[PDB]
Amino acid sequence: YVRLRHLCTNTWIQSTNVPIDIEEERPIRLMLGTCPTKEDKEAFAIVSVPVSEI
Repeated sequence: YVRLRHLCTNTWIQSTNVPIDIEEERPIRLMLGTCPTKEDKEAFAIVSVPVSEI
């Protein structure tokens, strides 16, 4: 797990439920918002991609 903080703003990267694909009937992408607080609830971990995939 890891918490991403914008070094240029010192703001947490929170998982915002804002639907970016408003125009689409069934949006698939949810915008990631700026959380001023250090809410560790959002857990953005890193998973190794397959070498063949790369």
